[PDB]
Amino acid sequence: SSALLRAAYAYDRLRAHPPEVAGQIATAMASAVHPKGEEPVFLELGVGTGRIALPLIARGYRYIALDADAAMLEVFRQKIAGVDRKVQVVQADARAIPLPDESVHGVIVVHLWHLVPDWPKVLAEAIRVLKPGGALLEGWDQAEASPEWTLQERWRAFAAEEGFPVERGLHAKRLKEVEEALRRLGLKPRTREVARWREERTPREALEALSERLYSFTQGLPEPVHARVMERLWAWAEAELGDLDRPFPVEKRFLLRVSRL
Ligand SMILES: C[S@@+](CC[C@H](N)C(=O)[O-])C[C@H]1O[C@@H](n2cnc3c(N)ncnc32)[C@H](O)[C@@H]1O
Repeated sequence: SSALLRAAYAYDRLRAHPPEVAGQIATAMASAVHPKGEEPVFLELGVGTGRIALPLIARGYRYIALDADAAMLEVFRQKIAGVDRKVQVVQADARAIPLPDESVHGVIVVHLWHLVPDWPKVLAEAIRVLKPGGALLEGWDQAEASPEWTLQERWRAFAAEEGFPVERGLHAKRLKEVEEALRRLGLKPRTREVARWREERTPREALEALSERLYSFTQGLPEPVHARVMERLWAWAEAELGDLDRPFPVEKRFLLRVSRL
């Protein structure tokens, strides 16, 4: 409970985008919405803590924030305190959006497909609620190789050594499957890199992100197995990664794929 809420805030701090980057992304998303004269309303499926939503909410756009997770929405509610007059919070499943047909102008989806086996049901709901001329706005972060990549690969290796090998490349495969559906559905997906930057991260911060299972790929392992892997990984890092508090750069990019009805 308090534990679930802390994990939610932890997720928010780990995935936060630098202010300039948040701004670049929000501008690209707002530019893609074409409301013929109406006040544009955005719907985000899997809004989480509101990492993607706040930048837009802050600029005054009507926003419907949908998520199945109560703890994530509790953080979202606190994050938008004082700037929530045009926000509607919704606790529901993206496979059954409680909104009318043709009721929104843009539907935002960032880091959700890989968590939904029957994602085509979500895509169909997004299309159902989008108004003619509406846009599906998919976004995702990408990272280049760094010591964080080395740590994550070491985690994967240790997991396999414990007898629990983990799946690789689900987000990317899922993303391709969705593009296949978007083409087929006549939504003409257009992808563009909307932000590229380098941020600092220390070996210790990367280890803590793994410890707290803040990455979906670390969530499959039984918790005690992850606990054993983390003890191994902290010791390995202390022996092989030098000053655990020395920052290293991590180059990232954010891609936006816009499809239109
Ligand atoms: C990986 S997070 C990303 C949140 C936010 N979009 C961001 O980019 O920071 C995934 C979110 O989707 C939610 N979620 C997963 N499956 C869902 C579903 N079926 N319906 C609604 N929300 C779902 C999770 O609870 C979580 O908040």
